[PDB]
Amino acid sequence: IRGCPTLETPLKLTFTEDIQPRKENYFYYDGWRGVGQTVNPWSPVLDNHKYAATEHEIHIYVEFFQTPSNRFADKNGAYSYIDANGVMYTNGEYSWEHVPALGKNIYKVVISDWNKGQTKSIYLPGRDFKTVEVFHFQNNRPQWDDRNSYENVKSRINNNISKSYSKAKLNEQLSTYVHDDGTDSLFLYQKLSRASLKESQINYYQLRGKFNGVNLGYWAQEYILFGGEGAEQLKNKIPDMSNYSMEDNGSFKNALKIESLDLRLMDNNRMAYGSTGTYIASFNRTDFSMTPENLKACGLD
Repeated sequence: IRGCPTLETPLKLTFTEDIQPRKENYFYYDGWRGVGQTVNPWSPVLDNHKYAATEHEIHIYVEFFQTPSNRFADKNGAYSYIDANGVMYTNGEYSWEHVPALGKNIYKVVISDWNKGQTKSIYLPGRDFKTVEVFHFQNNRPQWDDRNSYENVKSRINNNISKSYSKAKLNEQLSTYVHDDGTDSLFLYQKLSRASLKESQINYYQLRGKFNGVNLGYWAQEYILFGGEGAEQLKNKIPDMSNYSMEDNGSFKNALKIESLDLRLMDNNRMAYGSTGTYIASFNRTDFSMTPENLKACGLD
C-alpha cells in the first residue's frame, strides 16, 4: 500500500494565545498582561507593572525510544537530523539542544517572545517519541529565573502545584495583607506519551495553573480552570461544581491521522464579583484530510 501517513510524516505542535480582555464594572482583565484601564489600545492601570507578566516562554523536552532516524534537514525546519555527536541539526527559527544529563535521546527547545494573539508552531523531530513534556512560563514570578532547571520544575509539578480547587477557594477574596499571591512562573504543564515505539495512539496529560494575580487595592486571581479536548466549545460558562480539577487526561486514537496537536489559551467568565478570572487551555487534534476509503485502506478508521 502507498500514500498513507507514516511515522516519518512530520507532526506539528501549535500553541495559540487567544485571551480576550474581560470587562468589569470598568477595568479590563487580561490573564496575559494584567489589568488595563482601556483596550484597543491597551493602557495598563497604574502599578499593573508591579504584578503582571511581560514575557512568556515555552520549553519542550522530547524523549525518544532510540536515536531519531531522519537523515536530512530542510530549509524551514520540518526535518532534522542528528550528527555523529548526537547534536541535532535543524534549520529555521528553532534549534534543539541535546540534554544527555536528563537521559538518553532527550532534546530540548525553548520558544520565547510569545505575545498576544500569536500562534507558535514547531515540528517535532520525530513522530515516534516516547514522551513530550511542555513547560509554560510567565515572568515577574520568583521561579522565572530558575525555569531552565528541569528537575526543579518537575518537583513543583509533582509536589507543589494544586491539582484541584474547591468552589469555596474560587470564591475567596484574598486579603490585601497578603502581598504576593504565591502564583508559580509555571502556569501550564503538558505531557504527551506513547507506550511503545510503534504505538498508534497518543496519550496526553495537562496540569493547569494560574496567571499572575494583580493587587489594585483588592486581589484579582486568575485560574486556568478548564482544559483538554473540546474544552474550547464550552466558552463563557463556569459549571457549578464542588471541586474543580486542574488536571486533564485523554487519548488520541489513530495518531497517524493527526497533522498537528493544538493548545489554545482563552478567556472565560469571571466570578466572585469579578475578582476571580477563569481561563481555558484547550488541547485538540487537527487531522489530515482523508476520505473514508483512504482511512480504511490506511487502517485509520
